[PDB]
Amino acid sequence: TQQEKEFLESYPQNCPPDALPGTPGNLDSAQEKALAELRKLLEDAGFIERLDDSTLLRFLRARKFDVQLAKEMFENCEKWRKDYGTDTILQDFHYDEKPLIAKFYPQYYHKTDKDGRPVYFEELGAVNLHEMNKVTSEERMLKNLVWEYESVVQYRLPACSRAAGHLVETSCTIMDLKGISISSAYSVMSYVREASYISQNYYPERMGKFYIINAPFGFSTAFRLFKPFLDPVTVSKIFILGSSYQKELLKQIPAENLPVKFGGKSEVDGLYLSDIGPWRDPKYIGPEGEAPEAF
Ligand SMILES: C[C@@H]1OC(=O)[C@H]2C[C@H]3CCCC[C@H]3[C@H](/C=C/[C@H]3CCC[C@H](C)N3C)[C@@H]12
Repeated sequence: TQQEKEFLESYPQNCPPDALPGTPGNLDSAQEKALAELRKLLEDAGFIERLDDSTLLRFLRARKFDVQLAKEMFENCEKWRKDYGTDTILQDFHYDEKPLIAKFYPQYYHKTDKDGRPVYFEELGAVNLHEMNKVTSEERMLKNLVWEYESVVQYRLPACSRAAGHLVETSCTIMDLKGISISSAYSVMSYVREASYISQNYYPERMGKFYIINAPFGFSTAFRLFKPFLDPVTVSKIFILGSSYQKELLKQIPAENLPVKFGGKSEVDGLYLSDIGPWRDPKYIGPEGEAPEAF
């Protein structure tokens, strides 16, 4: 508890006043009641860690401030952390195949958006699950997903909060669909389903913006039709862009931070194996120390 309090005291803990309702620093009276109620229930259930305001408010927002439902969601997450070995994944799991997977499925963080969010990139055009599964498995790619989430939560986001001057809880996602077929997209359905189960249930409220660029015609048409089924708050985070996406990305990410290939000015001597951002700058690294490197 003491080292956790020392960790949280070392970076800004209030969201900007523009932020969504139910976020740290932006609670109304019923939300502040539910937060104290959830904390009391989880302390009685024997939990010690991850009972800070920002964590509990993420589970609350994910369950619309239904305290019993947020309590169940938190407990399921803690049970999964125990069963999956999440608390030691950065020490146990070694993604030695990363340079090989990068040839088929680049996944990488690079710098920050104008709101201070770390920017996560994925490129889908070269995906070949059968070829990838000669050097990895779906189980190991999901292990890498959790490895990256733990690096995000424990190292990237605190440093990003220091660089921004306010709490940063979320990432800006850019997914490049250039070159993918509907058949290849179908082949990664299992991975998308399993990874999204982990995101939703164990990392709630960690997605800040979600850009899909180079969207094919059928895909963007389907999304625009299906959109009413989404939460309007969720809809406001998602941007489905075609071939001309550079001006829209540059509204959200400083040109200095956006990679050249996507319309920006940022260069890397390469990019697919890099992890460049404020969490690599000693000015913004706190008592947690520097993020580990997958490579
Ligand atoms: C949706 C998530 O919300 C965010 O803001 C990103 C956080 C980041 C944390 C580190 C692990 C991956 C990656 C996440 C997931 C990206 C998904 C999108 C669907 C295709 C594939 C499953 N990738 C991993 C997205």
